[PDB]
Amino acid sequence: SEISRQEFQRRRQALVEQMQPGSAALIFAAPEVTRSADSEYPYRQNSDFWYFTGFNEPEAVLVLIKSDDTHNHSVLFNRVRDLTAEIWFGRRLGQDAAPEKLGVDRALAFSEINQQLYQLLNGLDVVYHAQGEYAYADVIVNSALEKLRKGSRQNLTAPATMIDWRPVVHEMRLFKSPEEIAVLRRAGEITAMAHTRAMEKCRPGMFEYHLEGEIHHEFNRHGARYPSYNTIVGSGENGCILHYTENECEMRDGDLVLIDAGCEYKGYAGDITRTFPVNGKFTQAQREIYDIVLESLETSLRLYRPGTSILEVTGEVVRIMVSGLVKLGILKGDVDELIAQNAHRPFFMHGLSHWLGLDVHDVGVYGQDRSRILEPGMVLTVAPGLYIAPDAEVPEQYRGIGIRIEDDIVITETGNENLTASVVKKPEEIEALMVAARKQ
Amino acid sequence: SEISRQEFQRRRQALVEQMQPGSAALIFAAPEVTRSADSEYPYRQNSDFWYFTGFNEPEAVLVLIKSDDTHNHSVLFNRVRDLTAEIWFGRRLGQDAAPEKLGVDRALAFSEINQQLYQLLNGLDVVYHAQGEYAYADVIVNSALEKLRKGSRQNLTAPATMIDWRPVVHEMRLFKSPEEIAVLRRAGEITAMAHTRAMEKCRPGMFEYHLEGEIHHEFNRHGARYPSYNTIVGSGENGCILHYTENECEMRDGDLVLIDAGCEYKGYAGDITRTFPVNGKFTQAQREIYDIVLESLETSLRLYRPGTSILEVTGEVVRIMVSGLVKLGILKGDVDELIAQNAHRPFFMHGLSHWLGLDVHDVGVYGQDRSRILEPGMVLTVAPGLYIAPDAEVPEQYRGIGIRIEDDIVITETGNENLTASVVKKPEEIEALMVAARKQ
Amino acid sequence: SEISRQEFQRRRQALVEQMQPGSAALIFAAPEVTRSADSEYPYRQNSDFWYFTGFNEPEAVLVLIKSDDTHNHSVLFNRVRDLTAEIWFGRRLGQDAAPEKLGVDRALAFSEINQQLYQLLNGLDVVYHAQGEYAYADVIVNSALEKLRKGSRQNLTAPATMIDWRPVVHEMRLFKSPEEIAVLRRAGEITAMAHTRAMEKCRPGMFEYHLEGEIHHEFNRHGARYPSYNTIVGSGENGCILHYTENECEMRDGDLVLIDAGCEYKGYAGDITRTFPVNGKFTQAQREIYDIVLESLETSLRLYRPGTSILEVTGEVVRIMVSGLVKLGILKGDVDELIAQNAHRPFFMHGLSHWLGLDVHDVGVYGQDRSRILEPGMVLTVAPGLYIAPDAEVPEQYRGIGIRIEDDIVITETGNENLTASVVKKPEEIEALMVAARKQ
Amino acid sequence: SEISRQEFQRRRQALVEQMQPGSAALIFAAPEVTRSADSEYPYRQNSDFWYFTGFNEPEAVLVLIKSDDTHNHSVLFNRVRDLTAEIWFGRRLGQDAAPEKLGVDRALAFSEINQQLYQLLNGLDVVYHAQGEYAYADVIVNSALEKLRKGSRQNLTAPATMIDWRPVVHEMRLFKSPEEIAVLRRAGEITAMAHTRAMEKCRPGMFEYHLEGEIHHEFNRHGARYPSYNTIVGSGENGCILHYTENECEMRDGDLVLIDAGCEYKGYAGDITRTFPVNGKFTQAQREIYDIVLESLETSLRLYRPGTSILEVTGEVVRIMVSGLVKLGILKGDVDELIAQNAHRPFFMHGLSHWLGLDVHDVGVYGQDRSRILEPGMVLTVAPGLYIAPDAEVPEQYRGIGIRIEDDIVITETGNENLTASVVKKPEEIEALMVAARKQ
Ligand SMILES: [Cl-]
Ligand SMILES: [Cl-]
Ligand SMILES: [Cl-]
Ligand SMILES: [Cl-]
Ligand SMILES: [Mn+2]
Ligand SMILES: [Mn+2]
Ligand SMILES: [Mn+2]
Ligand SMILES: [Mn+2]
Ligand SMILES: [Mn+2]
Ligand SMILES: [Mn+2]
Ligand SMILES: [Mn+2]
Ligand SMILES: [Mn+2]
Repeated sequence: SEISRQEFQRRRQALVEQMQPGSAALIFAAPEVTRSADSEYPYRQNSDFWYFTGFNEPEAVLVLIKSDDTHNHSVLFNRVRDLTAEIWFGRRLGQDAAPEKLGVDRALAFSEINQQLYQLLNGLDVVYHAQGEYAYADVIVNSALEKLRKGSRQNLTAPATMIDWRPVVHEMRLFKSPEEIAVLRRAGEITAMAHTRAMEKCRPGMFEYHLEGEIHHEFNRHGARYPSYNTIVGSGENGCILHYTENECEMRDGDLVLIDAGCEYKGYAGDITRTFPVNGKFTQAQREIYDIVLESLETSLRLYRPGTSILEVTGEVVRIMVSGLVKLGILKGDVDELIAQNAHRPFFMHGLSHWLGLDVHDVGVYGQDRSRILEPGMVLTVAPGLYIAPDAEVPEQYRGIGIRIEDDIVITETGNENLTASVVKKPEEIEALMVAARKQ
Repeated sequence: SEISRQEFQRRRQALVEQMQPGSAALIFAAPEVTRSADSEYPYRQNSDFWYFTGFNEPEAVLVLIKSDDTHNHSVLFNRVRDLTAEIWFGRRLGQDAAPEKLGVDRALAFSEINQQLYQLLNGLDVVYHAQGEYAYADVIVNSALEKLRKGSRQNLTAPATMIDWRPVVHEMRLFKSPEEIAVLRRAGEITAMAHTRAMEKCRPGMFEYHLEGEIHHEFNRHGARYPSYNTIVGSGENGCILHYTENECEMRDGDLVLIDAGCEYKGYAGDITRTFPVNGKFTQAQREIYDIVLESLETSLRLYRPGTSILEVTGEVVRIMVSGLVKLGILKGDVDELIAQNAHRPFFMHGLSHWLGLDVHDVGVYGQDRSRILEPGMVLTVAPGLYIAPDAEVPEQYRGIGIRIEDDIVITETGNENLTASVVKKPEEIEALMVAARKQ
Repeated sequence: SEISRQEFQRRRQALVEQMQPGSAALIFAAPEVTRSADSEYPYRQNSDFWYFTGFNEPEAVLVLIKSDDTHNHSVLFNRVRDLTAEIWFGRRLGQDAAPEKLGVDRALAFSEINQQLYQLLNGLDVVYHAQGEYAYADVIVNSALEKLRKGSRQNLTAPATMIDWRPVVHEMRLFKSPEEIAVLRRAGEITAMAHTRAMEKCRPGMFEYHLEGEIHHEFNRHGARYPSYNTIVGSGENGCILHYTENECEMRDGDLVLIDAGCEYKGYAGDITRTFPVNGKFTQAQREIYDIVLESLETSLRLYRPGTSILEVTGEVVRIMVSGLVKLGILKGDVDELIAQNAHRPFFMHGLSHWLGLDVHDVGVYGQDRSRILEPGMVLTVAPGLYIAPDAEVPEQYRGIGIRIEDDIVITETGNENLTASVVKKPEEIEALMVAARKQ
Repeated sequence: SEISRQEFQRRRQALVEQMQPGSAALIFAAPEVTRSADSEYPYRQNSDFWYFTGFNEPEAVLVLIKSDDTHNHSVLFNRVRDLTAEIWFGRRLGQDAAPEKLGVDRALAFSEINQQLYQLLNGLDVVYHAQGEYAYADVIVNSALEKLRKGSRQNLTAPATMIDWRPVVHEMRLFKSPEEIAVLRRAGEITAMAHTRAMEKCRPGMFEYHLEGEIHHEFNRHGARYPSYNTIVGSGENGCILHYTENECEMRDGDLVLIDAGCEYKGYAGDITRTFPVNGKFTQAQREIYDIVLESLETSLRLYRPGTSILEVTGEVVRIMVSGLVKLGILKGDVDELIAQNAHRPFFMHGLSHWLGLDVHDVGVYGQDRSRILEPGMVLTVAPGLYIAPDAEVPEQYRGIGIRIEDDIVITETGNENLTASVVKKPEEIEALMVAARKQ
């Protein structure tokens, strides 16, 4: 599953529909990023630029011009064909091929952007520009507008109104098309396969980074070359560090390992967390905490649907957590009083859910305290966890346990679809999977 | 093999030895780098900062103060301990532990750098600073010097002399210690294991990126988590693109694949290229070009030694290439006349060798046309290649063949040591390796 | 005559009337400007900031908030009272006194602008800001908007629309109130007195700068402390340099001197040019050129009125010039053909008229080729000139003559009012004035 | 008196003498400065650039190249000849005429600086550059050095050492040549004539700014077109504001007026303060404070000589002030105890003396607490004052009196020469001067 030329074109047209007549929208590619000295990180296109183009080159700018309410057209600035540069660094689309390949009306050399952009903006009323997104883009836009402002004797005029297109575009991205959901479904499947592999490979004595290696290899073999975020493999006390990425420790017999990892497939993020015993068998203490986190996730998966909110479901999870922690002696007191005091916060200190899409922490307005009412087409994670610090003032068998269990879901008319249920999470199913692997 | 605290300390002392009395040297950590939105690439420390510290955190500055010819001391600025930040993002060394851990005299919070740096520079004659390396560092240094310049009524004075420490430091890095050579030797071994695995796994129908996945997994399993540069897997015509990293094509029965890949192990780069038949058997045309590139590499490996130069060895390779290309009818004319015309350049358009170390294209002065006389302790690649474009005006059986064969060597008293000879390169040995794998 | 608090308030309200509901307009003071080292030029407030405040301090920002269509208010950020700073550098209005003095609702310390501005912009739909006017202002505004954009978890939101208020404000400034016209009338009178004095003082042997001194002293004695632009005193060949300000030469018996000078009175510019003989008597050649420029000015003064344009009047002047130059043998050919070829351009190479107000080259849209139809309340200069270069291919008696004659006018319902006719310009009247002075 | 081409050349050679072999010094002109919109302040050349050139154009850079210990040469970058630009804005020296006019070896167009500067710096060991002086200059220098650093394959190398030439140059400026002293002597005479005129013109009812007008006219008529700093005319309570420049009040019968004003003559500053009665007659209270300030100045003028310091002379002034203030009942207690408590500070809160030269607050190291030992050739002001605030807790007849009396001196072998004693300061002489004027 992928997103096709015609869908990128539909998206551009949907933005044009929202624009004022006599306007232009400017969407800039990501800069290349140095890793060290003259070496660069693998290129990651800007998510918004990608959303409107599917074009993976730097030094490119998409310009959508809405001349009036019926007439509009698109211009791409992009790197010119250059034999020497291409022999060295890779093929370039160039100007001749771009209109057909991408479905834009005109293509111009990026090297000419300063000579041409002001001409495209001249006489318009509004420019849509994400000011502050990139320094290089602000320089280009500000230079064009200055030329126009100062150019009255050459009959030039600048648009006086500049509108940030991010809010409009991010609201578009918040609601996925069926084709996007298909891509996210495949991302979920690839990511789940990777997590299953990690559980089947894990043995005491392996290092945390070895599971990262298994995961990344599995992503790759399905055509997801890069993770959507840096893989977390936190064993023992490291599982209490939410974004632990050192992944440097030897995994010990008797510890849990928490793996939070997701692929990037056709631009879209998977995002799964599974926690499991390094030696294949939960201890009683580990199982007691695990059961609370799993009940939280299972209840959330039952509840999420159009018309509820992340805030509402979070309230249900908090009750499950406080109730469970009271039963184990980790919290002491009346459950409702403890809930009123947010007594769970030392142990569950992050949000339950975030949007998912072209970014792992995807764009889109959450509302105050994540109260926005859910509607079909929204995609989000569901990620309860409990983290009992090594020095917590709790019964000592619970100290140093960090557990998170996370699935990705899409809100549907009828509830939600779980995109990542193909990797096990019930403790008996985890143990059975690991027992079978450990016998091989 | 690794580099230890005491070696980082020796390096700092060796820099201090070269500094003027009444001076300070400022070495800044790399900034964290955005991948997309709020997600960052995996952190890569600045190579020079790493060289003097082995410290892998951002927001850190090493200050070496040479008060006079006998007295000197070191101050590290680094992130403070912070419970919330560490629960979220990872452990921090902090100030209390840093002096013992890193072997520096004093540690201060990075948040106090603007309040403290000018005090350390006050009254000194010289500041050593890599101006232009990082914007954030230039802002900090310029602000400190401005405070001092403008502070005469507070009895402050700025050093009037600013010296770029890069030339001195880069000359230090050019000559490896035995411990560095041991780390590079292990990097070479890990990288060679990865290339052997790729040859044993490659089959027609696999995608280029699948070999990247095999390679990266092999790096990981030996504790080299990240490549030293973006892996190149160029099959067929893609092998004629020198830094081809799209790695997107299905590898065809009858094509060669060129793999240029290297690990990063304890900061140091491996860098190997091997080219081999996708189907396990060189065609006659492929073998004819391969033999020329291999003779070039084998001759270079015989020649490299103290007292010669990259330029001198390149001359020998050019003769081998022109002679071989004349024999095949790719070039026509008198060999010496063709050499005088640089007639090989359409087919071999890059350098034979680059320095290798903490960067894959390592630091250090090459001399005009890479004429610097080689001495023991220098580490470099040896990478002849021939690239016959699909539209080259040559006998048609050679079109679209790209071959490079690259090893990493250290110059020794007695010649060179080849760090990467544990992956095969003779064509009969490649074929035998692949035949054995293909039967499994 | 001056502009009063109540008029500044009316102007602010007139801007608020044009603003969208749920918006804020930000108008920033001018920075102080270094002359050399720690010394600054005399402060000149930004004309737009002045227009809305009459406040002559730096480090001040006017914020007009239109909460909805009935409710609006104003906030000034300005320097705090500070005993030491005021003992040294001058009194400050401060926060307590500002609301009453300036007629604004609230005043806050400029030192708190970054802590407070984002709070004023939070939740608004539109911000009016002159982007690119001042770097320091762009930094403040961009920082506030970034805080709001990144502050969703603190329930902050940024206005997505930014509108340049310059076009609206500059159209306001283009049409003067009766009180503004009264101030400009006084500026015209002061400037005319200064030009009369210069004619009465001028003698062969004085330096050009001596007339500048007379002019500036006369401005000062009427309470116009500063010129509106750098005074031009171009004698002989220097009169052919349009903005000649060196004013360094000894004025010679037999040369003309061209003086272009204007005062700044309560912020508003006068702008007069007079050309006259250094020795009190025009030569025949000087009179011949002078008569053409004077006819051009006199005809323009008859013509300017509502419903014509600068372009239309310029056409009449060009005909007068070409006709006159043909009669003298400076141009050769058919008058209408010469007009069609713009044959006057080597001798009259600037515009006839510019707007006049808080800036000498005042703000406001001219239309293509200065074709905008004139309406009552517009104020403009009328400044024909002829400049015959020392090396011009013309009869030799005309070489090195530069003549410009310029008056300031206001367009009225009934034609125009000449604000600067109190300094003579008819050649016989100039000669009589100078003869009378020279006898004293 | 002026500074000539040969002296500017001597200064350049004296700097070259101090430079390391294999170096270049870069000295940049001042930017032009906006006053409002498209109008600029009158140009003021950078004092250091002026010191080495006497060249009054922007867009100019002096490059002094010391190739080795015997060979050196100079290159000027400056604006090209341009007929249109010169017709509009003034004559330009250009490249052809500059070598002879200024005494430099070569001149190049400023528009070519980026194409040429790196070529001049290539292969040098040291660049002398005033980093942070001007943004535009730092951009040019940093760009050149970056080209060289990155240009090893083009055989380019950057100087690794950058030295601020300000300390060396400012120490040169601190010691005046006889020709400089002659120019400062004329500046002192012009400034004194202006102050005498102000005393002779002052009448109750005139505004403070009227005396500014008289002063500026007198500067002008002697060929000092511009003041060296903004003129202070503080009458009554305004005399207690040290840099009062509003100059807006009507001067009252019974008040003093304090005038601090100085011309700029051939680049050099005069700087005189005189305080005198608006009505020509000191009151008893005014005379009592005046006598203390005058004794302070007269004693300082007796004492200043080689081998003392500003700090030492200040101690003598403090004793005079405390003793005088005790006698009047403004201070109460034991004189030596009061001196130990710095009890004079509420009334004398500034320094006695500053260096004088191309800047009014001239360059040069003062030493801690202005303790540097004076030597012949140093030029400085001597400016005691007493300022009794309107709300001071002192006998009420002294409230609101601000008095400063300031002369300019040069340290000689034999003591000092007073450059400004031609304007009176003894109270009986002030009164006699004003009585004579008031009778006319
Ligand atoms: Cl391009
Ligand atoms: Cl910190
Ligand atoms: Cl403030
Ligand atoms: Cl130029
Ligand atoms: Mn996750
Ligand atoms: Mn997540
Ligand atoms: Mn390689
Ligand atoms: Mn290489
Ligand atoms: Mn004018
Ligand atoms: Mn004008
Ligand atoms: Mn003074
Ligand atoms: Mn002074």
